[PDB]
Amino acid sequence: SLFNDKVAKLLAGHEALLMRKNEPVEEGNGVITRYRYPVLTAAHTPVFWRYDLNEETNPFLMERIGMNATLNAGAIKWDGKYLMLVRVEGADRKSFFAVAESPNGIDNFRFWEYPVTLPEDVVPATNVYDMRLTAHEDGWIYGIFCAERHDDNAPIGDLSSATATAGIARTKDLKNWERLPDLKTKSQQRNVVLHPEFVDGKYALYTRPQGGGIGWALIDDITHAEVGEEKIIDKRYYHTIKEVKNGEGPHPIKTPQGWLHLAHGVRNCAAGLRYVLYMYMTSLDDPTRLIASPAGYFMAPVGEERIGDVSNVLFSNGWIADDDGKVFIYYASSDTRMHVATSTIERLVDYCLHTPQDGFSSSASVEILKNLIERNLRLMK
Amino acid sequence: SLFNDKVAKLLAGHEALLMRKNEPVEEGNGVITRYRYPVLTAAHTPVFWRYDLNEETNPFLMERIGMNATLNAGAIKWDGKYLMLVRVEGADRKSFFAVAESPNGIDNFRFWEYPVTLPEDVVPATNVYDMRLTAHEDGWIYGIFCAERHDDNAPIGDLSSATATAGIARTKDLKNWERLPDLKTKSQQRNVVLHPEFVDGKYALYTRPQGGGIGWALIDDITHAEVGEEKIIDKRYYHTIKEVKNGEGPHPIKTPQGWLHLAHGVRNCAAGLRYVLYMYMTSLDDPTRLIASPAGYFMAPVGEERIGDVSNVLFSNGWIADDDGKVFIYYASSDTRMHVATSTIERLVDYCLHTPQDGFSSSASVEILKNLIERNLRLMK
Amino acid sequence: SLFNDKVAKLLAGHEALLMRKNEPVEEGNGVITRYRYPVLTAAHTPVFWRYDLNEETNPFLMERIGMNATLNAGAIKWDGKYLMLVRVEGADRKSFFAVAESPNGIDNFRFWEYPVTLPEDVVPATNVYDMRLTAHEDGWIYGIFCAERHDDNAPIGDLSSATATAGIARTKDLKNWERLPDLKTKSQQRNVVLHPEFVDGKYALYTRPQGGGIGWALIDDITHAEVGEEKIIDKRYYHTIKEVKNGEGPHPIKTPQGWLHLAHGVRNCAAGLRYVLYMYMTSLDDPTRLIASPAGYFMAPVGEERIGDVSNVLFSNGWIADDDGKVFIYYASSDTRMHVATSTIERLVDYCLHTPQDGFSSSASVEILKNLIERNLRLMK
Amino acid sequence: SLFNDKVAKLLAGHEALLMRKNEPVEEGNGVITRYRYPVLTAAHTPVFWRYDLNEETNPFLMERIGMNATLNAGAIKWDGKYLMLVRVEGADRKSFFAVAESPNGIDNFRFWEYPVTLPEDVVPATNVYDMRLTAHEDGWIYGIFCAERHDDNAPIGDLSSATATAGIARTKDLKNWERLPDLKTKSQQRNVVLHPEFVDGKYALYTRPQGGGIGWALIDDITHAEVGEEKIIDKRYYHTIKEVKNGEGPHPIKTPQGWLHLAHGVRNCAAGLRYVLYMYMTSLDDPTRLIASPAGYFMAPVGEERIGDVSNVLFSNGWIADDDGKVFIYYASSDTRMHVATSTIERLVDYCLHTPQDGFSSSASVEILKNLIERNLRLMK
Amino acid sequence: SLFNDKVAKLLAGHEALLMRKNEPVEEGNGVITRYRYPVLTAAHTPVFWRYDLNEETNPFLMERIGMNATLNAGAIKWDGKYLMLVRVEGADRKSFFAVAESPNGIDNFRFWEYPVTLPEDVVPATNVYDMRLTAHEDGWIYGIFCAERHDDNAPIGDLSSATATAGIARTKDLKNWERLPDLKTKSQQRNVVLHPEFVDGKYALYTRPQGGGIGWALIDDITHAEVGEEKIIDKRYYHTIKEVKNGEGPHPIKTPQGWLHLAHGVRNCAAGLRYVLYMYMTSLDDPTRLIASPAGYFMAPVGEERIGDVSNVLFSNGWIADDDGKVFIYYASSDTRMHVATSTIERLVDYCLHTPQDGFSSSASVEILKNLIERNLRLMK
Repeated sequence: SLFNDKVAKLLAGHEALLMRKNEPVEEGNGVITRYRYPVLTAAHTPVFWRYDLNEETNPFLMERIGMNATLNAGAIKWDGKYLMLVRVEGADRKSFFAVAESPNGIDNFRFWEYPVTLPEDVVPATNVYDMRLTAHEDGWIYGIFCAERHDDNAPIGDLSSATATAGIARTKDLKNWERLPDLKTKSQQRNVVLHPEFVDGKYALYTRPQGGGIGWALIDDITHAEVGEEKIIDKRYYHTIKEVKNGEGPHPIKTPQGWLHLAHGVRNCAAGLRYVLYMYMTSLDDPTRLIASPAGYFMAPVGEERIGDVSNVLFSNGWIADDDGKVFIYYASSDTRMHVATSTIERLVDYCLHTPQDGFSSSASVEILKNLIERNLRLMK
Repeated sequence: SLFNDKVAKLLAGHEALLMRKNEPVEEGNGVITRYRYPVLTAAHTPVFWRYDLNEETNPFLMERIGMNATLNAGAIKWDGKYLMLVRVEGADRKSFFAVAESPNGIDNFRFWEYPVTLPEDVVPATNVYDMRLTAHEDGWIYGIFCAERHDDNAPIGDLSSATATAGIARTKDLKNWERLPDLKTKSQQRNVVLHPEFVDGKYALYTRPQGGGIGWALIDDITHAEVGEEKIIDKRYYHTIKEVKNGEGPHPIKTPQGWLHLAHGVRNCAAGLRYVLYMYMTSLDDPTRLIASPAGYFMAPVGEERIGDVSNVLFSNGWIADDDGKVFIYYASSDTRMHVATSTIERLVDYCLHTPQDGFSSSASVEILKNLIERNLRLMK
Repeated sequence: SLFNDKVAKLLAGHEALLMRKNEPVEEGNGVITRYRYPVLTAAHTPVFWRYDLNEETNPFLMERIGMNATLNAGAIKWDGKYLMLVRVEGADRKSFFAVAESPNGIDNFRFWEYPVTLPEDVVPATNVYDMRLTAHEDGWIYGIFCAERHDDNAPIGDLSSATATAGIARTKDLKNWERLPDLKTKSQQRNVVLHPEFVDGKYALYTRPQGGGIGWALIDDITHAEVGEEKIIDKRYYHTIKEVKNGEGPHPIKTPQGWLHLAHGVRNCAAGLRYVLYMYMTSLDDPTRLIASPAGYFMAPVGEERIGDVSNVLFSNGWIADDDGKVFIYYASSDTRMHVATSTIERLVDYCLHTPQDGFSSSASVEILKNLIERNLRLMK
Repeated sequence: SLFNDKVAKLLAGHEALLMRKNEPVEEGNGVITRYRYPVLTAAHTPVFWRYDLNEETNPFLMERIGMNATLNAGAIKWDGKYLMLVRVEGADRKSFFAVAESPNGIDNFRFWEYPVTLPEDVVPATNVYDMRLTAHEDGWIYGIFCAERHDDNAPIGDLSSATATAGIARTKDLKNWERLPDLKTKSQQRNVVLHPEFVDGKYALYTRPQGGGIGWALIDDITHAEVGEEKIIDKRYYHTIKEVKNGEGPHPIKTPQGWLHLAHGVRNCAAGLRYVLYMYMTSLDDPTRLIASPAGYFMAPVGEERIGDVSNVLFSNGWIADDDGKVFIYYASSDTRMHVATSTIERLVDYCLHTPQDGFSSSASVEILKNLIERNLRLMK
Repeated sequence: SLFNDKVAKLLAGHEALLMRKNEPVEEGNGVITRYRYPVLTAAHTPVFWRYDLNEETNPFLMERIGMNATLNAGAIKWDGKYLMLVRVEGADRKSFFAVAESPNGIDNFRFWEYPVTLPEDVVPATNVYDMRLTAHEDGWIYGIFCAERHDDNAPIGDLSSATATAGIARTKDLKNWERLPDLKTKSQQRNVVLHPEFVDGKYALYTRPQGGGIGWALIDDITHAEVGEEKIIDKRYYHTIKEVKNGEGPHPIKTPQGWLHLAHGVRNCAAGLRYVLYMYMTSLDDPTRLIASPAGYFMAPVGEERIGDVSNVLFSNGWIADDDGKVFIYYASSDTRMHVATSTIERLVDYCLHTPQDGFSSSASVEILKNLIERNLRLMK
């Protein structure tokens, strides 16, 4: 029948998209390798999420639930597979979480048939987004996320003012989730991330109070989490890529040289807010102590990445490092699609350690550059 | 001569562009079909609008009047032809109206040789734009549009503050237009649209006071139009595609199931304001009563649509429904170019009736999705 | 070795990019001709600016200093060569100046091996940008630029508020620069440009106080420059391409018909600020007196130009006119890359003189258009 | 499992290829419409024809039986479907027959899971090819094909000299085939085709003895087929597209205006033999009598059709005419792949009836052309 | 200097071409992997082979010696590099030999600055071509090639009749070559190839007398080479890919399973002669005894390979097998350009051993196919 042929074609076209082999982009900077195709787009959501496949109830075979974007995803290496904890935004402008898994980490990501069911905390949330997964040494996988609500105290007709808390859930299977109480805090918090080890026998959170920058907060009890003392670890600075805002991405990776961090930085321009990624390192002995601050951005929007629902944005709240040192960086572009970039622990550490630090002025930048040119011209002689 | 050959080539290249056959995009959602090419761009304006073709007065053969964009167009089925009432914006940043006609509704749109001459109302307007055409049962074609003026009461050096009224003109031929008095109103009005039938023996306007949403106002005399009582029909809602603003597009289409509406909704993001299209239905018995509110957006910017003078925008103030049920939706992208999308009355009604309503939260969205997945997995067994 | 082969390939790929022949875009308006490729991108900076080429110190061969953009460039015809004074922005978000030279003016631009070393004035600057070069009749080449500093008087956590002065440097070789004192002024100044001739035996600056528009200021002593009397030459106007801001681009070109100017104009839209280029002419007898104001924009973003770090922007602070009348216009798109467009003095003068002036309303625009259509239809008879 | 993922990708890529929607080629001559994609290629053969899918016996997952080409196909409308009787050539250079079916006639052709099993005649054949299907009024489907054997008369070392008979098989289901005795004949026969009606109560064959052209032979008993008298119906002519050889393609279509034929014509050139398609018509009253001989070729190799294993060839032995007059022409290009072209009975009859006949010389061709030009120029005034 | 810039651009474009990274073709049959780009083309010859770079003697900078094709190349692993012994054909239609080397075997092949100087034998040759290199156990590298001369027996006016001998040269450095006497033989020989081991204490040649197929001849003294007894190892067969001619390609690779051979097979068609590659294996114990004859062709012209000076041809006289079993197959397409395809010894042996043998008829091919289908469908259940 015409209907059944149409359903067959949707399924076949979908499988072809899902199985497409990704290819590295040859042109790169030696630090990261980009890939030709996104790892996930709205079109990667299953056909049976969007269409009602029953001819009786959907004779025109049209989509009943539109999917708009797949973005800002957490990530975890899980039972030999590479998993994203995807933020999926529907046509209805709400986001929900959904696991997608790949055997190799650069392609063939497929969504689990059901997305994530996340119980509400005592106060219901309107939107939830941007989950960072942490396999904590206490044996749980934590998901720390943003739970946003309308600010019910706003001028009449203001339907845009919102508040947001750090949501905390934990799971041992990524299917059955327990919702712990939202983080208690004096300042608004976003980009809250769980450090994977106890510090002074306490849970440690990366925070972003709103604000000096990315903060560090020790938490006695994750099941009754409340920020007391808060210490800024990485600061915003005038005329850097992290002038207006910054925030931790995924939880850092432990290396013999220190904690390796991936964050985002914001500045304002004539087109709005511009988001790029940057890296920094902190000490193993004292994770609150910066030991590497390479200048500038680590990644910024290139090509297709520049354009989407919220253009001029790269964002990451997920990456995976394999035992062999290979690193898979999962980053959204323009709040619309997910990409992968690959590097190694050794390369990322070298990049952090030997990219000159920002001296904070045109003159300082020129002098660092002139020094490198001078060394190179001597060599090329 | 070299000059005459150059003129010949401009004309021939122009005819080739105008006559290009459009092709549907195969990949779609079953609700609407997009097309490969815009129906109108600035390059579609006639050569004799832009160049002085006289070698005596333009020996270099350069354009004397630049055309920048063709956008937010009204539409009407007219004497067997498919017509857009185009908003054409010159290089000078002023807009004017111009009729363009096509024999088939998806391509070969050509501008009438002269654009629209629209008399001023008592108070002259600086810019006029976004006309909605209504073949009213009183036998006139009305054009309701935005007439914008500088707010002559602004801080010194403020050359941006403006006010805008609903302009009302009517015609029986689309060439000779009578300008009626601007709509009198307490609130600023934009996106004002004439309903094509008398209601309680009065003219009925869709309004957008600035604001709760899209309003309904009965008008005793269209030749002395003044808003008295105003009733909101479709509301803005927090964390939907219509959070910050919304507005009626073209006048709705009457179906046996009710009035079928096309509107735009706005939200703010890091890149500015984001405009998408959405649909809703109201009752035949009481056009002020909503009977269908499918969740989310109906159309959002895809691909080339995402980019233009005002990126991240879809807008529509025109569509045509033929007697056979075929619907032609004329929509601008990014304030730069006009596109067509096609559907049918039956499909648009089904989309409005069976796309689940927005339950207004991530949890609600997940539950609707999980229900559809469950039905589908059972079927696919 | 693998390393040496990798270095060889970087160098060879770089030379191939640098030597690529540009091609004109056939489709144009008869005023300017665009070209297929940018004249400069971040990828045009030398390999030895970005990589440490020593295997001992960079065994992974990764970039040590990222280059982000090449934009808003000055320009000068210099010893038979076509030179841009490029604003180069590093990954660190600081800009510095660098000379790039081409034998033909449309391609094969190559950076001088070292960028520009510019001494600080008494008060150090954080960022310097957008230099306009003027070969003044006093025998110096002046560079007038923007020197930006953080406004150290801002609310706590405000790391974005800044001030900016007009920096003044001069040189006779473009390598050794003398820094004169920053321009003293009551209003903030940007887009300050040196007129190439003494006027009433004084230095003359184009200014942009922040503001009525582009101003004119006579300066007794360029080595102790201070604005006293200031006169607006070209005004901002409501609902034009220069509504919110405007500013002089490069210094004007002298023609027998008057001074030929290139400027930028800004308006606000839903996507942010939109920058286009426009032209005007002033009198030889009195350079403060406008004699030509063609309506609208001269150039606006087309295609690839629309997208970049700061989208929806064209900017120019440099052009070259050869003795034969050929004009090379160097313009940035989207704060990301440099382009060239070509015309002639005769064509640019004709464009300024015979593009109708803006009558400032939709009605006025329609009437000018209807007049041209009428002339053309008569001719085409 | 890497292997299982690999098999899954093979099947998925194959289904995507099979299901691809064909699209009409816009540019045409008003007689036939070509399509963007072939209807069949070697890649269309089932994955399970080529690969051993068992990891135990094929751990490297390589092809065990290469498929080289899908060409010269018969065709039949069968149980509401559009069927090709494909000549499939393996890498081993032998051809075999296989049914492929499509729901619509222009795409989604899929091979039946098993190819055709054809019993040998008394003398076994080395290669069998080019089957023409005829649903005869006697209630059988006949396939008349070429059965080729090495020539025993050949000298030692001559492994190329071959002979061919017309094979005759019949079936009621296209799965179980009865092989009747090879056509007995004094001359070598190829391109033998069964007319679908008895004529004078006898079976009628189109023949091609080798040679005046396409012949007509009445046969008393198809189960003991032997040509006696043969009449030439369509002749070869010096300096036409059918100079060296010609041959009937599929059996002709009956129209109210006569029998509509499709054939191939051959000429020799510097690159070898060049094959094109041509048409002619014969009388209903006397199918041996020509009633239309449009000049020249009907179709010749265009674009991708020009190249293959045997370049510069179009060949057809299959077409389908639906009740509504729509015609689907299945033609191979360059002995490599199968294409479809569409027309209607009315258009094909008009083409045959009103394309001027070949007057056989440059001067005659010029006179026909000048007469048409004269008519058109008079019209265009 | 315009000239010097032009020379610099020639060298830069050439280095870019030479250094281009090759990429594997994704779609393959599991036996061999093709690559996106040729390894060599006429354009790969050094700029200084073609242009006179002296402005005094070549002021227009045009080519003084055109290069037409790079084809039928021998190959050898040499001092850790991958070398082709290229047949380079000039515009003058003579071929000569030239070494080209690559660090990796799939790209970055570069010609040695001088081509091969090969001393004539007693009777000078007009053209020399198609060299097979054999690193023989006697410690020499032999090149056995074709040496062609005009046939003196030809009639006046016949300038095409030619004769060919097997040329024999040897070297220890691929620069200084010793020419041994041409192979003495009763029949014309071509595709003569030296086996790399003594057999019964004698040199062993693969021969192709003209003709039963590929022959085997033991030679006492390679410095006075004369064929006595010849045994045919691989035969031509009617209606296979090796019907008209066949010939050994490069010398075979020794594997634990036997000698692995690569050869070419020829058949005639309407477009001329069609050349494909095929494989066979012979016994280690007795290299004259066939132990594997996979049916059909191993590789045939695909895509761009189909077209060139002599279309419809693949040809190979060179391949390299590394210690790790990786195999690089160097094959010309259409006598015009050189390609690489990769496999492994294990895969090639499996291909030869488990591709069913040719049963020599359509019915046999069908039976082999139906057996595989049956196995797969049972599996797929």
